[PDB]
Amino acid sequence: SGFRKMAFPSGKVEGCMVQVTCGTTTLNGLWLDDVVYCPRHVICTSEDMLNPNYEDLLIRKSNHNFLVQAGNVQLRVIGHSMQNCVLKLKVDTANPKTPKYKFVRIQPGQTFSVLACYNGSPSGVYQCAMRPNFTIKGSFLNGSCGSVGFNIDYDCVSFCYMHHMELPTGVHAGTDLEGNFYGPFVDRQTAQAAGTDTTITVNVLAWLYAAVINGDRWFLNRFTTTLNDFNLVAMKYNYEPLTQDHVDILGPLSAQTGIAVLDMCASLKELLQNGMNGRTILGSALLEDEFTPFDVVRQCSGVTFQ
Amino acid sequence: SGFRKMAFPSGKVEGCMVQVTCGTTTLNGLWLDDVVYCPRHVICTSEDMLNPNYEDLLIRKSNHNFLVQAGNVQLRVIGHSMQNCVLKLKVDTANPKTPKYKFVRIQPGQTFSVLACYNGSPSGVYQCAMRPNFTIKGSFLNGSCGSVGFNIDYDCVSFCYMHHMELPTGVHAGTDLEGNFYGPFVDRQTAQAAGTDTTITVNVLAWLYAAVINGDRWFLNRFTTTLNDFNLVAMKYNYEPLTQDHVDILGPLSAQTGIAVLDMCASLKELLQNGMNGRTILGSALLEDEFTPFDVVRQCSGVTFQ
Repeated sequence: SGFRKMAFPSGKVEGCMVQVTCGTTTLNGLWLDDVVYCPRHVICTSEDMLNPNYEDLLIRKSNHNFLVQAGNVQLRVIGHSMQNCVLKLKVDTANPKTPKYKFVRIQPGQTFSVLACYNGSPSGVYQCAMRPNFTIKGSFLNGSCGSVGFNIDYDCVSFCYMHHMELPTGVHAGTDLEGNFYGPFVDRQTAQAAGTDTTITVNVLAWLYAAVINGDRWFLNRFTTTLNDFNLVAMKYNYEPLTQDHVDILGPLSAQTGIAVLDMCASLKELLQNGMNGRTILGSALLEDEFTPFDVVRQCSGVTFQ
Repeated sequence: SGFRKMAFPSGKVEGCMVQVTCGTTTLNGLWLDDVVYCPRHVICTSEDMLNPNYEDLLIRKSNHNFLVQAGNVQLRVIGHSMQNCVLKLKVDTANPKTPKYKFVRIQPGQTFSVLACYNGSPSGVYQCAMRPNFTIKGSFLNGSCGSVGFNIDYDCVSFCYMHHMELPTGVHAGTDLEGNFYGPFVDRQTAQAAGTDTTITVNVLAWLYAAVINGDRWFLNRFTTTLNDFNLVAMKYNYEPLTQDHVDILGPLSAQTGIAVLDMCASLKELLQNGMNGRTILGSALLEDEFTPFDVVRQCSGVTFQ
């Protein structure tokens, strides 16, 4: 019983975090085998960030311009290259703590755990979602750049996010581990801003199923809806359209609870039109959209990771 | 920027989790040096739990009745003893991954991270508080018993909770790592239930300071209050009394924001009397009480742990 925002255990990632310094900038890097991955903006001065040419800036660097520190041990940089917006520093030592891992580019609406780090040292772990507008609502202070997001599948760490910057509204932008930004953002000082966001409908529905599993049904009703009629309401409330693929994904939760997907859609429609009337669901007075269907099944069924 | 429920990095604890089996019961244990700690109810059958005499049950056990598995490796039990409600199994191997650690009994209102585990394998990490009624609102399924709660201070893991059971309302009860229950609970099947709970006032105030730090002031007002007058309202809303020691603890957040503690109390009083009027604070439509003053300072200032 119970339902909490739950992160993956972070130990496999903690053993990969290092500090990278270039000039006056220190940030975090990810050490896997004999390569350290970090944001390429580590090579920039503040003046560079107005309109940097990274190819031109990087060709001017030498290996000894990069200081990599793993705990109390300096790693010697022996090569470097740039892949999109990620810098890859080849070091003379393979990380003995490298876990099984893969790099994965996620879709909006997916969740992941973040290990927030400063000066190469982990500070905390929390759970996030990739918003529809390709930002994350993280918790990051100065020096957090290079911190990573991940999921774990059995024993395999799937890295999906590296933190690059904070946008004017206080939300965060970053890349996959191959250096491609999520969203339209660039690693340059411009007027770029988060676009209008929407609520992740399939996730709200998953969380309503979690609430039923945990023994609360107050928000259910006797109605159903068509997919098309539900999406008319969703659009009105700035919710993402619900697709047939989303309905299919919710199949297992529907089967476990005995509540047809479109019947749960009718309950969400009534919640959107009438509000929660001072009631709560799973300890929240608003509709929560940062649990995926997979997250609900994992927490309500008890999957582990060795 | 940002503010999330943030757990401590769990790697130091992951390396301590093992599986303990006695008869038909399997649960989790904590392996530190050459001792495994677990709930003593592992020795009970379901019939035993109605009215167990643990001294009488344990004297009948042999070392070979306890199966301890660390990953794929069996640890041989070479002795056992009971301390309050915790069983201590001496094993023939010291855990090479034992971190620096201490055992600490916490006060109600304090927070800690939980590493939820099943069959000795970590599943997830989340942040909890010890409620005033000495329960926790965890997320635990069958097999989670023996999972632990902890805080980290520099490099030292302070263990403060071991999970023992779920109460009828779905909340959770357990012990310190020396086997003493929090609250009046016992490791026997009885009619025991959670008492009435209250809201942790000093934590709500800390979270309002976090909101101001992150740039939101909508709920502030021009009023102040006396400590005594505030506590009259707190009692009416089922909030814990605010003590002078709590005011002192909030000193640093007050100094950083320029908002006197009793002025923040006047804002909380107005929030209790008028509600939030459809507004949110730090993404919540209710007043959050599971962040301590220390938690706020850590997340808004950026402390790490090596």
